[PDB]
Amino acid sequence: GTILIDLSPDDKEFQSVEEEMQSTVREHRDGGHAGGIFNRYNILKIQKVCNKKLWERYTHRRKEVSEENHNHANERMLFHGSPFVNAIIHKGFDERHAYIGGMFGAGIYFAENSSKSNQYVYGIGGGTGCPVHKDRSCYICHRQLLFCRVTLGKSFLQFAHSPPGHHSVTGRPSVNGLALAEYVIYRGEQAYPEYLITYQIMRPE
Ligand SMILES: Cc1cccc2c(=O)[nH]c(CCC(=O)Nc3ccc(C(=O)Nc4cccc5cccnc45)cc3)nc12
Ligand SMILES: [Zn+2]
Repeated sequence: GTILIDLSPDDKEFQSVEEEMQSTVREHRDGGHAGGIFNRYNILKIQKVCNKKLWERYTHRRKEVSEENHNHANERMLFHGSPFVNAIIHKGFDERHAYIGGMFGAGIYFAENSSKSNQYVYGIGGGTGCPVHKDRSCYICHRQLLFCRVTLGKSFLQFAHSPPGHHSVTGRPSVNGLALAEYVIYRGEQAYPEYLITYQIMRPE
């Protein structure tokens, strides 16, 4: 029951998402083995997701978390990359498909940095890469990330479910020497995929 709203490149909504996409790119210390080598993206499409039923599922849970956290939902816009993006925009987020082998338990992981979620679009650690060329650093095939609303509530700083009294877990693991933040929820209701971003990484040369 979802419909997608095509945003024009000359739109403030489009540009803020585009900006947050480009500005949050980091220089991963794994030589781009996971997500590929790039500085910026070639942003092809940014579609806003509309689903009243899933939005009501979210705002309902958001209110519940606010009450449990001194009326502070701790709402944040975060990126999510996975091969199941197109399933999520219709069925919503679902903890029953959570990353079981995750560092912070079976949950739904997000990131501050767009480039960090990019490492998970084709699978954990990039998987085998794109379906056609089997290249984790493919500059041809289009990729898709979600730019979601995320109710963190009272987040627990660590280093399955949420620890007691909390609603999410915030980490900052140092992969290959660089520390970047992570965010995990253990209930799909605490996230709404607001924007679907179709893009591709640019060959830096
Ligand atoms: C470890 C880490 C750090 C920072 C960012 C990420 C990230 O963006 N993605 C990932 C991948 C892990 C992850 O969140 N996986 C994942 C979590 C949730 C879902 C999900 O909600 N899937 C689904 C939701 C609804 C229906 C589905 C039907 C079939 C299959 N999946 C469905 C699918 C995949 N990991 C990150
Ligand atoms: Zn490819």
